[PDB]
Amino acid sequence: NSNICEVCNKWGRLFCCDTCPRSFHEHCHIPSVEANKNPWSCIFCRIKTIQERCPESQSGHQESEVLMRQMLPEEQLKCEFLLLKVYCDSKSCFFASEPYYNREGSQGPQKPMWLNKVKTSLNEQMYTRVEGFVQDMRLIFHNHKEFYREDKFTRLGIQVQDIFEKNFRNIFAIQETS
Ligand SMILES: [Zn+2]
Ligand SMILES: [Zn+2]
Ligand SMILES: [Zn+2]
Repeated sequence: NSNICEVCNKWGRLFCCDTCPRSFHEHCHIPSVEANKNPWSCIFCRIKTIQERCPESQSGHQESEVLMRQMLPEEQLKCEFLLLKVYCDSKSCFFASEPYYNREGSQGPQKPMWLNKVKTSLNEQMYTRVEGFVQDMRLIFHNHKEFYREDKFTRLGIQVQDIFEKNFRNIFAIQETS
């Protein structure tokens, strides 16, 4: 197995995947690495199995159909993995914890949002449809763009949103378009 966490790229107390060479800190993995379970398979492995059991699940889909899906176990897992893929980018640090807003010439957002809040919401099964999760994720970046206005720091929101959107299109097999 790898000797660094797949998500944060640091060493430490790592839990190893039994079906692939990835390793994880306990709370870097989503869901948090399960207490017992031998063997243990990570989220990358679990997502690969879904695809392997239903190869047609990779044919193209319309975003509007994906969003209205109820959060059954497989969709819950896919949103967990999408969230994890965002945390895998080091620029996610900017969006992880609860923000505050005190900048001359700007007003904070009406509905603040952050990664750890989305993480908690998934853990607590607060989303009934994929749309709930996607809306909160996109609101993280939209709030950031609006608040930072013409400061060049706005680009961090563009960057991490692009990681989110690419992975959303991959994980949920959205139909490719120009
Ligand atoms: Zn980690
Ligand atoms: Zn694995
Ligand atoms: Zn099938």
